[PDB]
Amino acid sequence: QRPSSVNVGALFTYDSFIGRAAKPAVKAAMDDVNADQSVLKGIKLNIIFQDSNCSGFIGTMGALQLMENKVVAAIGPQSSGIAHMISYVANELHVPLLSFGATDPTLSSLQFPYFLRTTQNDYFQMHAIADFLSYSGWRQVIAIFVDDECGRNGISVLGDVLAKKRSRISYKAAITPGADSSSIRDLLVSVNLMESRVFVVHVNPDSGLNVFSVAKSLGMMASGYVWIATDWLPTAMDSMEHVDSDTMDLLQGVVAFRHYTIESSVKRQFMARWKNLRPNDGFNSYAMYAYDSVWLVARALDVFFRENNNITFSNDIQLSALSVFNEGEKFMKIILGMNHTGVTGPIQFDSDRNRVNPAYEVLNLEGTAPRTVGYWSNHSGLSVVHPETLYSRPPNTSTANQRLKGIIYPGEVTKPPRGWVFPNNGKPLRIGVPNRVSYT
Amino acid sequence: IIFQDSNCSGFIGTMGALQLMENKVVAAIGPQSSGIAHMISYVANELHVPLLSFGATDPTLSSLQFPYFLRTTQNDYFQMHAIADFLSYSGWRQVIAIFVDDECGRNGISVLGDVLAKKRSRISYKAAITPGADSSSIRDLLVSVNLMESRV
Ligand SMILES: *[C@@H]1O[C@H](CO)[C@@H](O[C@@H]2O[C@H](CO)[C@@H](O)[C@H](O)[C@H]2NC(C)=O)[C@H](O)[C@H]1NC(C)=O
Ligand SMILES: N[C@@H](CCC(=O)N[C@@H](CS)C(=O)NCC(=O)O)C(=O)O
Ligand SMILES: N[C@@H](CCC(=O)N[C@@H](CS)C(=O)NCC(=O)O)C(=O)O
Ligand SMILES: *[C@@H]1O[C@H](CO)[C@@H](O)[C@H](O)[C@H]1NC(C)=O
Ligand SMILES: *[C@H]1O[C@H](CO)[C@@H](O)[C@H](O)[C@H]1NC(C)=O
Ligand SMILES: *[C@H]1O[C@H](CO)[C@@H](O)[C@H](O)[C@H]1NC(C)=O
Repeated sequence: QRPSSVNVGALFTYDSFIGRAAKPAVKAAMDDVNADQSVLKGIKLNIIFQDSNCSGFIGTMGALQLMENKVVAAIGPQSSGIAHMISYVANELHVPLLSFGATDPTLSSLQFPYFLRTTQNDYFQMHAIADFLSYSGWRQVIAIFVDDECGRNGISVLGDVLAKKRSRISYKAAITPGADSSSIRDLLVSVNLMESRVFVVHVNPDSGLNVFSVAKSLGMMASGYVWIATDWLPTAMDSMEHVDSDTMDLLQGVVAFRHYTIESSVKRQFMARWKNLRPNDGFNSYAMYAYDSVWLVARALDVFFRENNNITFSNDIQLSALSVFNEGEKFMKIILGMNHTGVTGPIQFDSDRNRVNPAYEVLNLEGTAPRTVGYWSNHSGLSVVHPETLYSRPPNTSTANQRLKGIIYPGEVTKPPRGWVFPNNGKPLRIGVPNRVSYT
Repeated sequence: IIFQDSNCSGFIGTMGALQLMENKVVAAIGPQSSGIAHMISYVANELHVPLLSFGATDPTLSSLQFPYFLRTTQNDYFQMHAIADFLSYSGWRQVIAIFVDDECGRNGISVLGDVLAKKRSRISYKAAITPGADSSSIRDLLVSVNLMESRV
C-alpha cells in the first residue's frame, strides 16, 4: 500500500558556502520528483529540513528531532564531525544516511554500515596530491589543516600515500577550529622557519580564505612557495557570485583541485534551471551533488516500493522513545546496487562504498581566470585530455601519460620551484673543520 | 554520584549522558571509550559542565577546541613517545602497527606515525581491525601481515 507521503531528512548548515547552495538544490529536486510521475507513484515526497549552526551539539539535537519524526532516509551532514555521531544514531536506528558533503576518509568502513557517500571520497584527493607531488618531484611537504575530524583524517592519509613514494609530511601544522586572525599568524610564522616550502592547505571553506590573507600580508606568497589547495578553494570562489578580483590577487599561483564532472544535457538544463532560481548564484558544485542525492533517494525509493508494500516502524527524564526503522538494511542494500546516472555522470558503489569514478580537475590561479592545467582520474592519473576518454582504454601507467600543462607557481615563476629551504631555527649548521698541524 | 552507563556502544551513552545533563550536575566523571568522549565533549561545550575523564587516552582530546575536557589519566601522546624511544633504543626503525579502528586507534597511531618521523623511522603498514572483531577478521588480517616487510 503506497502511502500519501514519505519524509526524508536534511542536515545541512544554512549559514555556510555549501548550504546556501544546497537548500535551493534540495528544494529544486523535490519540485521535480513531484513533477515526474514515473517516480511519484501516488506519493508526495516532502523533505523535512533541519539546519545546524555547524556545532556538534545542535546538529545531533536537531537530528534527534528528525528521528522523533518519521523518516525513511536523511540527506546527510557535510560537517563530517556531525557525520560521525549521526552515523552512530543511524547505526542503531538502521536509517540510511546519504551524505553529500562528507569527504572524510574514515567514514567508508564497516563500522558505519548505513553511511553511504554520494560525493567523492576525500581519500582520492590525497592520492591526487600524492600524484601531483611525485610528478613535480618535491618529496617533502609541510601540511596545514584545520584540526577537525576532516583534517586529522585527511592529512593522515596523505602521510601514508606519500610514504609509498618515499615522500613524507614534515610538520603537520594544525590550526585550531575556532581560529581568529592571531592563531593563524602564530602558526604561519612558525612554519616559515622550517625545511619545506610546499604547503598543502586543507581548511573548511568559510575560514579558509583567511589563511591566504595572512600569507600574503606576511610575505609568504612570493617566489619559491608552492601552495597546493584542496577542494575548498574553488568552493570558496564559486560560492561567491563573481570573483571580486581582490581575492583573486591573493591567489596567484596556488594549484587548487576541484571535483570534475562530465557534462550532459541533464546538467546543462540544470545550469539554466540554476539561473532561473538565483540564490545569489552561489553554484559551488556541492549543490550539484545535493541535487543528485535527492534523485538517488527517489529512484531507490521507487525500486523499493515495487518490492515492499509498505514501510515499517516501531516504538521503543527524556526517554529513548525514538521510533526505530524496521527493515532498513534491505532498503540500504538496494541503494548500494544502484546504477543510476544523475547530473554528475554515472553512479555506482563498489565494495569500498566509494563512488566509482573519482576525477579531479586540477586548476591554476595566475591571472583573473582559473585555467585547468590538467585532469586527475582514478583510472590513469594526471591526463590533459578529458578523463572520460581513457575509461574504455586499458590502464596506461606510463611516464609520458602523467603529463600536465604549463603551471604558474607563485612569484610569477614557471619553472617548478625547489621545495627545500634551510631552516632559521635554533640549530646552526655544525660545520666540522679538522684541526691541521701540517699544511695550514 | 549519579551512575549512568553505556554498553560500550556510542549510542546509548550519549543518550544516557544527556540524561545526566537533563539532570543537574556540577561535574561529570568522563567516559573511557573515547568514541563517547568526542560527542560528550560537544555537549559539555554547550552546557559548560566540566568533563573529567579517567580512561580517555586519546591524544586529540587535549586541544583548545574542547575547552571543558580535563584529563586525569596520562595522555596517550606520552605513551607513543615511550614506544618511539624503545624502538630507537633497539634500533628497529620499521614497524607494522595494529590498532582497533576507534578514535584511540587512528589518533593513537597517527601520533606514532609522527614521532617516528623525527627519528627517521617509519610505520610500514597501518593494519586496522574493525571494532566488532570476529575471530575470522583477525585471521584475514594477520595472514596478510606475515607477508610483509617487518616483524616489529
Ligand atoms: C580506483 O582504481 C583502483 C585501481 O584499479 C581500483 O582498485 C581495483 O579494485 C578492483 C575491485 O574494486 C580490484 O579487483 C583491483 O585489483 C584493484 N586494483 C588495484 C591496483 O588495487 C579501485 O577500485 C578504484 N576505485 C573505484 C571506486 O572504482
Ligand atoms: N564545517 C564547515 C561547513 C561545512 C564544511 O565545509 N565541512 C568540511 C568538513 S570535511 C568539508 O566538507 N570540507 C570539504 C573539504 O575541504 O574537502 C564550516 O566551518 O562552515
Ligand atoms: N570501549 C571498550 C571499553 C572501554 C575501553 O577500554 N576503551 C579504550 C579505548 S580509549 C581504552 O580505554 N584504552 C586505553 C588504552 O588502550 O590506552 C570496549 O571495547 O568495551
Ligand atoms: C550499469 O549500467 C551500465 C550501462 O548502463 C552497464 O554497462 C553496467 O554493467 C551496469 N552495472 C550494473 C548493472 O551493476
Ligand atoms: C551561530 O550562528 C548563527 C547564525 O549566524 C546565529 O544564530 C548565532 O550567532 C550562533 N548560534 C548559536 C547560538 O550557536
Ligand atoms: C550489552 O547489552 C546490551 C543491552 O543494553 C545489548 O546491546 C548487548 O547484549 C550488549 N551490547 C554490547 C555491544 O556489549
